[PDB]
Amino acid sequence: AAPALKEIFNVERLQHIASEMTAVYPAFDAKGFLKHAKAGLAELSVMQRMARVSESLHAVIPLDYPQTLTLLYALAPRLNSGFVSLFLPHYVASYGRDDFKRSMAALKYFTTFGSAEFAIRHFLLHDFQRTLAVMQAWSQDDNEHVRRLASEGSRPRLPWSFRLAEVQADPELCASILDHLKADSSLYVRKSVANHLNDITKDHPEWVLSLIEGWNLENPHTAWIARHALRSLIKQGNTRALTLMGAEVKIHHLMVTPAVINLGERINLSFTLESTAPAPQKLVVDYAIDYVKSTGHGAAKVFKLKAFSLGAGAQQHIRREQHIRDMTTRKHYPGRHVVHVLVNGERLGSAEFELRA
DNA sequence: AAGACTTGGAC
DNA sequence: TGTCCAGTCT
Repeated sequence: AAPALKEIFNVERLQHIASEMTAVYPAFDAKGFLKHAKAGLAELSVMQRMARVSESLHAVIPLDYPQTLTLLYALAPRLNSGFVSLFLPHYVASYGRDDFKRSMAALKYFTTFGSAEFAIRHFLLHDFQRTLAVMQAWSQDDNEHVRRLASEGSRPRLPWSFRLAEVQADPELCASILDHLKADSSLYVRKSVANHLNDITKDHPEWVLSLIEGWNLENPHTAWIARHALRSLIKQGNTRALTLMGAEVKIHHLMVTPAVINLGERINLSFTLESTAPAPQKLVVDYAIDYVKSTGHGAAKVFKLKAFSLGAGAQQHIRREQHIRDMTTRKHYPGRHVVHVLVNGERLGSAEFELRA
């Protein structure tokens, strides 16, 4: 069992920060800084501690914003950890809102030592159009860290940050940023593009599908981004997504018994596949349940049935029992559960069962 | 496999 | 308010 993550900002590390700060700034009020930062340290969460380091430095350094930035630039390469150095972008977000230009410059430099993904989002919150333009430039920088910030900082649903409602509502705003990055060599950037697109599929699935259906997947970097961008839709058995990742059959007697169950009971899916081809076919056969979720909407999950060869004009009966019970990773909600049968990524039929209260 | 499991924050 | 994140494990 690992130590809680707030212990990254423990007193040892505060002392490390004050030591390095004194090396960069001999007149540094190290004692005042440690006193400020330790007050109530125990009851502070990990992100509260990152902020405290920034506030404690600001409270004891008697220099102005540019002069402090000079010391902070020298401090950055001396910190052990990229996580620890989140307080440097945080410092910009706290104290750089009167000097936009210098702040952008400072974020662009600080992000290479850790990440300005959290700090840029305050600027996107309260100064969106100006900040978005900076990022569009950052998406064409030579530094993969800067390019990555362009993608990561503007995500609709960044973990450990508030959602960007403006971005979440309109995927056209950040579209050109992602377009400039859709063939990036950097794995670090490519993850960010994909995770950003994944976020978009939570609210504009059809928009993402069309974008990627316009892409040249001959390019391996682009292909990588597409697979991981579409990963949620894939797991839902989205037909268009499955086509993007890569059958002469008919189906008989598709059914789900019983038609109504209580939680804890079993269902049984069955059908017969028949080939209409003159030669054997490699088939991948899956099914998806539109599970009823908290909202009362459906969210589809795909299970594997069978991957096999069906001879010319042949038949294969398929049967699967599933135990419908609440588990650690899935809670069930009552209502109508549609069940689709997929053959080679195409929906071939649907049945349903009802799960009651 | 499909599910258990991993930080802890947002919703 | 269980799920997700972004995978590792069986």
